[PDB]
Order: sequence, then C-alpha cells, then structure tokens
Amino acid sequence: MALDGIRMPDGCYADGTWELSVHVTDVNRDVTLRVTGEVHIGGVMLKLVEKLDVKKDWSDHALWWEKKRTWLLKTHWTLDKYGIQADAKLQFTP
Repeated sequence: MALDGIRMPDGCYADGTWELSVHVTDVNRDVTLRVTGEVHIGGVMLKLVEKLDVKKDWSDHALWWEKKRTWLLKTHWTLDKYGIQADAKLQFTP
C-alpha cells in the first residue's frame, strides 16, 4: 500500500503542475517558461524576461500564440483563464 497522497498532488493530479514553451518570432530563437496556470500573462513575460538577462523590454514585447496567432497582454487572463495547458506552445514577439 502507500498511505494515500491521492488527496494531495502526491497522487491526486498528475505532476500537479506543468511547463510552457515560448518561441521568438521575427528572431527565430526560442525560450520556455517553467510555470503553472498561476503565472500572470504580464508575469509570463516577466518570468521569462526574468529568466533571460540581456535586459529585454517587459510590456513593450508580446507573446504571439500559435493557437490564434494573437497576443497576450493583460494578466487578468492567466494561461489557465484561457484554458491553456502544457500543450500550449507560446511565442515571443515585439
């Protein structure tokens, strides 16, 4: 047996979290975010700009979404808010 855990992410959900992949269009390079349905979109870029270090603009830049080739600006719509999972491939764009 094994206690349970099935109640907490110790067996309840899969890994209890996931990652994200970003793509820099117009530049053709790529970077990925390590986050969950909790990172603010306005945080997805920071969590990303924060990951990098060559001093990249924060809000000025934008993430192009291959799903609808649109852009993610407001944080009010977290990835999860949109219903995004780890099967969501993001992009980066000016």
